[PDB]
Amino acid sequence: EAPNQALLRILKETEFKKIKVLGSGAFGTVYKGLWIPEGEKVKIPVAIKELTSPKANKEILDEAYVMASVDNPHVCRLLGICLTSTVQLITQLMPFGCLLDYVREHKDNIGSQYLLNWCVQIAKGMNYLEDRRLVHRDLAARNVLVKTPQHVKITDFGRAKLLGAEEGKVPIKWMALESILHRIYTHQSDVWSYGVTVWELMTFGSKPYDGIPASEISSILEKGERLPQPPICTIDVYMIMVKCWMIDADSRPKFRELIIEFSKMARDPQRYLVIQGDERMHLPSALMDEEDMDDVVDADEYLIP
Ligand SMILES: */C=C\C(=O)Nc1ccc2ncnc(Nc3cccc(Br)c3)c2c1
Ligand SMILES: [Cl-]
Ligand SMILES: [Cl-]
Repeated sequence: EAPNQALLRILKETEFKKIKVLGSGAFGTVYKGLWIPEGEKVKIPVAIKELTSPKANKEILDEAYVMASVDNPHVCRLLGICLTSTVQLITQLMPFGCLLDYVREHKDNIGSQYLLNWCVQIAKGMNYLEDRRLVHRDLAARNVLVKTPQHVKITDFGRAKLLGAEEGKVPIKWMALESILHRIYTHQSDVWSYGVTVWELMTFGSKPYDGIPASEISSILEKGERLPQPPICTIDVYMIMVKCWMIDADSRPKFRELIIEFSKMARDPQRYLVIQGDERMHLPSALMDEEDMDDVVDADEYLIP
C-alpha cells in the first residue's frame, strides 16, 4: 500500500470548552463544545468523544487513525485528539444530530427530495471509502450525521478496516449474509448495510426486523426473507434496496451505481417516493447559540496546511 501521511493534530484541553453532554452510553459519552485554536481568533463548534481504561484507549485510537485519514464532504473527519486522562476524539459538531433520530423527529416534514438526496450523499461517502479501500462495517442511519438537512456525513469508524486485512456486540440486523455466517466483509457487504440504511430512512426510522432476535436473523435471511417494501416506496426504489440484499455479493450494486441511480431519481423525486403533502414540507437551516459567536467558523471552512 501507499504511505499514510495524514497529520494527527494534538489539542490542549485548554483550547476548548466542553459545554454540554450530547449523548451517553454503556459505550462512553459524547459532548458538544467550542474549540478555539490557539492564537487564531476562530471558534469552531465540535463534538468530543470519550471512554479497561488501557484497553479502551486502544479501540479509540484506532478510530482516530481511520478518522484522521479520511477527507471527503460526506465523511466526518477528526479535528484532532486531546491527550489528557482518557483519550478524547474531537470532530466537527453535527448540530442536527444523527439521521436516525432526525427522521424520527421530523417524519411529518420530510419530503422525497431530501430522502433521495441523503441516499445520494451517503452513497458518495461510501464510494469515497471504497476508493480509499476502507470497509466501514458499521453503516446504519444511527451512524450518519446531519450537518444541515441538506448535508449528511458518514461517521463511526470504530469497526472500519482496510479491505483484505482481518484484525462486544455486532450489528446483526445491518450485516450481509456472508458476514454473519463467515465473517466476510467487503465493500459489497457495506452495500448490504447501505440497503438497510436506506430502508431505515424510507420507513422514517423503523427498527429492522422489529421483534426478531439476532440469533434468528441469519436463518430468516437464508430462507430468502428480506425487509418489507416501505409504504412511500415505489417498486423502483424498493428494488434498488432488494438488489443490495442479493446472496451473490458481486450481484449487488456498486456504490458508484447507487450514486447514479439515486441521483437520477432525485431529478424527479415525486415519481419515486410517494409522500402525503410532499410539496408543502420545508426543513429549517443565530443557529449558534452563544451571544458572542460571530467568530464562529464551521469546521468545513477551517482548513490547515
Ligand atoms: C444517533 C445519536 C447521535 O449520534 N448523536 C450525535 C449528535 C451530534 C454529533 N456531532 C458530531 N459527532 C457525533 N458522533 C461521533 C461519532 C464518532 C466519533 C466522534 Br469524535 C463523534 C455526533 C453524534
Ligand atoms: Cl442488531
Ligand atoms: Cl421508534
